[PDB]
Amino acid sequence: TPDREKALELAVAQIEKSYGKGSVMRLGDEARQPISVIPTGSIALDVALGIGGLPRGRVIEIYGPESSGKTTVALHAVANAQAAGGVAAFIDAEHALDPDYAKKLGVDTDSLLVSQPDTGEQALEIADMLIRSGALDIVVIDSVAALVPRAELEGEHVGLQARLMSQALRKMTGALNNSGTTAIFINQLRTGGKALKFYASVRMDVRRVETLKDGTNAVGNRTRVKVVKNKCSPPFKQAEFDILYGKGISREGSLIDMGVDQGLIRKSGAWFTYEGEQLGQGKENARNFLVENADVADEIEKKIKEKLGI
Ligand code: NA
Ligand code: NA
Repeated sequence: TPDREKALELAVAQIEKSYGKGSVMRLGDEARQPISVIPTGSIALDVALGIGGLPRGRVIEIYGPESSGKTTVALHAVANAQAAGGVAAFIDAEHALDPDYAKKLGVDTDSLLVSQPDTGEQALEIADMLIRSGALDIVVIDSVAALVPRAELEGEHVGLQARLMSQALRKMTGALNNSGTTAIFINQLRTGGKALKFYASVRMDVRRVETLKDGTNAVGNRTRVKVVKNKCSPPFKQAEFDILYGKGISREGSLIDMGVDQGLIRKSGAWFTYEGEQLGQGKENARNFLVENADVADEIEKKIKEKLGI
């Protein structure tokens, strides 16, 4: 009945109006495209997110096991934020960051603000002070599990780390929306992530699928991300891409994947082709061709982005 379709639209609008856009969506809907987003380093993930990258002014959670690639994803977001003229901060309670690797994948490490805080509440308060400044495009918190309460650190009952996260996130969400700063919480499956799950606008589950071989020597991992929560665009999408040892997320490899997925790149044998021109025989050659030829990589990227959302 058309009388039903009127009441459904109405119901959706009341919901949308009462609790915000993205409060309900059809999974087949097209995404409303924001003015600016933070790209992820893989076009595949950017498409999975619907809006071409991470949202501004929101809480993001990126989680996965040890050696999943979750930190690499956050660092690519940092690099892109910086490359577009943004300021980045990294709140580090893990003490694991490798800046040489970060630099190689595109982070301006010299300009990166880093804090290594004494306690969980100090970490979040420093994040909060930085956010309220209005000067940051992105702040990354590594990691949730390491945000240990002052009382526990001073040797004084348990369950209060979750409460620490809840209160802080309540305060922080306001500051982020007002500032336009994106906050990424890295979380490791082994946490005060009960509250983060509801405050987050985007949640990404990151895993290693398989190791990429160079003859008999390892040169990276195929990486899978599922967007398990997404308030900006239909959730539950997933992407794969490559993380190459020493280099990070292969942008060019991902352009190829989505190129062929979208029919923009055709396949005649092991040869990948683009507009009757040949890219390479086998993935690595095609990948390599795109790094040597930045111009065709941008062209392919441009064409994937226009063919859908953005
Ligand atoms: Na890309
Ligand atoms: Na690292």
